[PDB]
Amino acid sequence: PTTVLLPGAPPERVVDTIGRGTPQVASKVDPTAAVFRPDPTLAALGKRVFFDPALSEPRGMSCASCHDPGRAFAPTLSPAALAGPRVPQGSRPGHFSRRNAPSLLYVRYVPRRHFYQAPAPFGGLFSDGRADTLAEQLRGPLFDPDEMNNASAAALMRKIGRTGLGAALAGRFGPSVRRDPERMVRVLGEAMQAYLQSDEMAPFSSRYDAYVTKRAPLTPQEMRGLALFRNPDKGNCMSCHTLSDTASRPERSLFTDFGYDAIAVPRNRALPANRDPRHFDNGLCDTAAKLRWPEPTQWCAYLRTPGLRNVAIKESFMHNGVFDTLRDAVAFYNTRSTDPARWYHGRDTFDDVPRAYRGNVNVNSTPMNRRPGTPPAMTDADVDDLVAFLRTLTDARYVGLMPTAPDGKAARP
Ligand code: HEC
Ligand code: HEC
Ligand SMILES: [Cl-]
Ligand SMILES: [Cl-]
Repeated sequence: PTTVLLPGAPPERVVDTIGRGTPQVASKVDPTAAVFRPDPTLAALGKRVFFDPALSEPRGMSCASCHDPGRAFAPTLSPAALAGPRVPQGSRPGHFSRRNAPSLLYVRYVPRRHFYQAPAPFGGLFSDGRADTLAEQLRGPLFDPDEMNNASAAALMRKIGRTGLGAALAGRFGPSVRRDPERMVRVLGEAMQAYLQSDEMAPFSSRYDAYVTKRAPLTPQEMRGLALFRNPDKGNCMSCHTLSDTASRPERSLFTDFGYDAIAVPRNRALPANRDPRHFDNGLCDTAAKLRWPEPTQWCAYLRTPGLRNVAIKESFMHNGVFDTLRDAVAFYNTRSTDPARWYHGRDTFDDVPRAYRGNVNVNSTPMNRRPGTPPAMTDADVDDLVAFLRTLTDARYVGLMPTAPDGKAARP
């Protein structure tokens, strides 16, 4: 028995099934083994969908409204979003996403959900892995009242069917796209998958990529940061945000293994759902329960480790948008454990994890494993050097959006 976890990759041997059909596999998914066969006409249809502002209610919001091509397909936040929750605003005033949105560059390397050995979960789209594929993912934004707010697949089908996009989809997929709501959603997903898997959506054009391939050097400070990033006794970042500068092949450096961990970033008290003090976004365990994985609450507070390419142009950081500077996101790792009150709004422990799940939080990975009264693993100069290294991961098109002072905030329109 085998399963294919990335497009065109070799089938992987399945050793077991977890819950409703999540495969456990015998070997690590290798991103270099995927094969993305170009499909220019289907990818162009996906791009047409991506930029179509008729696909929201009220009209005016496209996928690009939260995934700006000018910012590595990460959000350029609206004024209300900047002034309030620091996550994307949806199609209406006063409605916002429940989480921050990531860059969609390199998203084609997010594998299907799987376990690999205890065995650990990997893959799935969204930060809680609740969509198995890009085709399934777009059901989220299309029908979420806090995002694009289409009322139903039936309503969206009727709307699209009256437009040129409807004609283009019917031309390619047949006339029933206008009469079968679930077929319409499925073929929107097929088109989108082709666009998001196209080569232009994985450019590998950063200065780090030039250092890996063309041997174009980084600065001494950037090299210090790279060494801290891979130092298990200081940054230890590479243990989750994995990289390999080998074979001059940039795709071995995606800065994530697509696994899950629980680092317990501070509560974003400006997020609407957090007005309820009993509400916590618990991440992966909600997906685990839907998939009937065993003992799903062991995964509460776990979130998918994000890749760090183009991180330095984002306007807010982490799944809840809680940090507004890259340096704060890095500094959090250094003193979360030694100085919890600085990070958790005065509390001595995590303020965005229910008491019931505080034991799920990682307190043994360096640098988050030092009790108060112990010196932190790194100095402030070390943190500065790590930021300098992360800034080398910006694709060439976008370097002007990084703050010119590295401790600052990304450029805003
Ligand atoms: C702002 C209101 C959004 C709009 C409009 C769209 N997306 Fe988005 N997207 C948004 C958020 C807040 C998130 C993360 C949510 C989570 O629970 O983690 C996403 C995520 C995606 C992803 C997954 C990326 C990954 O897991 O690495 C993809 C593939 C994606 N978004 C695509 C997508 C498309 C195709 C959209 C138009 C139909 C679309 N998004 C709109 C917020 C918003
Ligand atoms: C596994 C235990 C991790 C270690 C060690 C490090 N990171 Fe991490 N990182 C991890 C997760 C699960 C998350 C998401 C948490 C959430 O609440 O969303 C992150 C996130 C980041 C970010 C934000 C990226 C963004 O797109 O918002 C950055 C900037 C980042 N991590 C940096 C980073 C550095 C420099 C590390 C060594 C000091 C490091 N991380 C370690 C998981 C893990
Ligand atoms: Cl109908
Ligand atoms: Cl806050």
